[PDB]
Amino acid sequence: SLNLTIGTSKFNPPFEVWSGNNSSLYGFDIDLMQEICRRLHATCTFEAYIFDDLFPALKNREVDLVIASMIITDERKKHFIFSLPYMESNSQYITTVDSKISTFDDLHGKKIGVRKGTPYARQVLSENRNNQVIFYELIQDMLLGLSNNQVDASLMDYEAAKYWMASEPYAYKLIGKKYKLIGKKISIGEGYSIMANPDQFVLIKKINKILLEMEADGTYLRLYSEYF
Amino acid sequence: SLNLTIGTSKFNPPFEVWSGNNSSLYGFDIDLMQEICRRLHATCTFEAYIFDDLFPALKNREVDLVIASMIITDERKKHFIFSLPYMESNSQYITTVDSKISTFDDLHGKKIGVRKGTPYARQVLSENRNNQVIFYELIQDMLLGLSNNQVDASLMDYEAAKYWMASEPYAYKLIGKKYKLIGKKISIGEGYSIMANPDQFVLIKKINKILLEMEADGTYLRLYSEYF
Amino acid sequence: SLNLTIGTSKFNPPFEVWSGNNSSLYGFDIDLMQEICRRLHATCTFEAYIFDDLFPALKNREVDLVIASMIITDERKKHFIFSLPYMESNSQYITTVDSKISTFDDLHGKKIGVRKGTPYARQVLSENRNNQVIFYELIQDMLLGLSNNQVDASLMDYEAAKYWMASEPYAYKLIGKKYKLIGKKISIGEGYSIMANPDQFVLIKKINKILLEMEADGTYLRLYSEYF
Amino acid sequence: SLNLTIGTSKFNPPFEVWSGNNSSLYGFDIDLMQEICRRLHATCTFEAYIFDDLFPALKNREVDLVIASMIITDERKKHFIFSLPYMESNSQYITTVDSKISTFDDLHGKKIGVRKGTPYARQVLSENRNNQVIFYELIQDMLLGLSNNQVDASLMDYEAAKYWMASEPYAYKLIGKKYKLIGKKISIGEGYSIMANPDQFVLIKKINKILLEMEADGTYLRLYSEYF
Repeated sequence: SLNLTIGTSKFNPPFEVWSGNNSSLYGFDIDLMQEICRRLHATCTFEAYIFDDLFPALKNREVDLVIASMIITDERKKHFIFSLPYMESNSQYITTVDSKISTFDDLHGKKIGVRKGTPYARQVLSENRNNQVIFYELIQDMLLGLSNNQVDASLMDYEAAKYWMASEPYAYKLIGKKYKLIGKKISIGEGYSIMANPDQFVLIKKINKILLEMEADGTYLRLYSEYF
Repeated sequence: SLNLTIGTSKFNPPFEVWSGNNSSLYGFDIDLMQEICRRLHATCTFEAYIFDDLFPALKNREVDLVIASMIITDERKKHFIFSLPYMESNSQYITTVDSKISTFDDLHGKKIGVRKGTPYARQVLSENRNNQVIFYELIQDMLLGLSNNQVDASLMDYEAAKYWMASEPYAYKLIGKKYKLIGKKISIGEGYSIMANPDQFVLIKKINKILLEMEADGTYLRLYSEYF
Repeated sequence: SLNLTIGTSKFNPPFEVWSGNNSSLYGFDIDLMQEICRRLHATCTFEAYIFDDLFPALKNREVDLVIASMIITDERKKHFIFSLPYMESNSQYITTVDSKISTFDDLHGKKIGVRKGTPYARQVLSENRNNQVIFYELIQDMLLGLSNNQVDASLMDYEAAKYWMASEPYAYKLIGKKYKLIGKKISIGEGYSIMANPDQFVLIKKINKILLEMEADGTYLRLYSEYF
Repeated sequence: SLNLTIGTSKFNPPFEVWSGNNSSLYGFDIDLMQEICRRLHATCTFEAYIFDDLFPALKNREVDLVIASMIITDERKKHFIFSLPYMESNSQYITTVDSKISTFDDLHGKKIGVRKGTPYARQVLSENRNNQVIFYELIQDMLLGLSNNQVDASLMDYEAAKYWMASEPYAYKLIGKKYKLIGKKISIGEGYSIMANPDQFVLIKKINKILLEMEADGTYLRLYSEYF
């Protein structure tokens, strides 16, 4: 009588990564949601979907809530409600180290990879720098496309971009990095938040109070600092 | 060009206190607003108002924003917009230490002092315990009335009630104890927040990112712990 | 499992105030000792004495330690040992605002109130200004003595004098003030410290390490800033 | 004008590191002494010495003061005086990562390397584990001796041991570390302090006031948190 089912994406470190249904997930979103549920006195069970499928999954009540670096945007608020944001949302351009692109200005006329379902395609085109957007359903496909030079660069979450540049290869310190960031991070949307259906305002309100109490007792800061 | 005129109340410790000009304004709301403006790279100038006068003042654009333990409520959302809450909002019943009222259960058929402009008169009525609401424009007048039995008890901000519980004026250890809390704190509204007119959504969105940034680097926790 | 009984004075804000046997005592000395015992993993029990009675109390082993704005002086080192100082020690001359004494230079041939037991009687005499020391067992009386024709001024702890000049009533500007400081603060002794009997060197060394740890992690600065 | 010559060691990161003659000196001790000298209104000139050479140097008045992770002990206090300690003193056993030693019990009957001049040889023998103490004049010679299996382990300052493993080497993403710590840190002495000849008590007392002042205004904490 107090168990929640949370939908999260399958792969977008450091927010969350799914390693099979018979193994626990890990990442910042996982740990945050986990903590919020214990404060709600409710057990927590996660359900991983491909990012873009999260929207219909929530609408069909397959899950009670969704947390997957979900950026609060006006377009999404037309069908869903959000909790207080738990983190500022910024995008970041990333490309391979062997790329001639080195400045935010060199992105002109380039093909940009984007994760299907995010507001990033819109961000790229709104810049009006003659760019073409390639939609990728999985982050793995997008990074593969980048490696295969199918796209010149990719616009993804800032913390996700930083993760990759410091994670691939393992010893980039000795062998050198595979990725490099282009330009500074870009403010987009109104923060990452927990999403729900409009009629779940009672649950969202309880989660907001919990988020405020976590920011007040240091729990939020401790977790946030461990990751970022 | 970035100068902000902020309206706050004249007396409601620990949120803000206007002693005239011997130190101007001091309190949690003051420090928080100043930090926010510092990060916005804007000059901050405060204008102190009797709580009640803050609403028409903002509606008349006499100030750009208002911060004064302002609770997000559906009623106020009808004519104003709010930034992300910076603290959980809770009300608290208080009375004279030597009052026949001993527990929360004794709060029926009584006169309750309330600060005019807050959602507390509505809170008292909603609890429907045949209590009469007496409106006080100033906190000091509500406290004086409580002592002189004009009212049987008062409903105010939790942190404010705690403040009066730890000083009145100095060492209230001369027969009695002055004030005493009745019942546990009560959840009301959706948190304390910075208020503005609906058409100031751009400025509210900047402040929201600042709050998230302050929460991420420890600045928020530091200030919060300093006071509560 | 140390279990300590700490002697402190009855009244000397902002160091300690024993507001009767109601809500115990509070102040910088109280908060400091509390935190030290917590880190020492030792239970902490306070026993309030008239300042001058602390010396014989400690010597007679009535208390284990003494914290009461106790200045490290060569005189006292003859019968007691001290922990590392937790703050610099300074004295300050004070009088009523309506006093004719305007400058430090006016303090000659006057009756100077001094808290019995402190090194201040010695300081007044050392300055060789033909002043007469008038002993006061209690601080309150010393303060009253500045208005009942008992003394022309008093020499007390800087922070204490500063406290009294900055207090009375609740907003000393809309109604006024009553006490004023004469001259700049005077360096005296080698700091305020926790005092013990000579054979308690083991306990004092444990305390010194805790003080260093508090200063290293920010705990000391936070407490110090909160009061001064 | 007022000129002070300060003796410090040649190499013991993070306390101090001397890169050469026309080379600058850096480290926590360096920064702390320079700040103290500014506050004393004294010029600050460092002279680097092999650690053990500092004692005769100070005694022969070659320098006015000595700052070099110098620990306050009963033995040294008999011939020198110390300022208030600026940090807690702790030692730490360290050995090669491949060493069979892994706990305190494993240290029984081993050769322990110690920096000549420190109280570490005395500490080793006081722990009675039947160890042979090998004296090293320089930290680099000691660590080399350890790597050359001339000693089975080494006892040194805690923060230095900590440094040797967060920097050995600098291309160890997975190459692993060259050392490992044996046991937890051990409390030794009464803290790191500035040393002087017994007749220099006036200067030491001025320094003590300056340390207290640095701790009160945040200067100390700022500098400390930068290294530790």
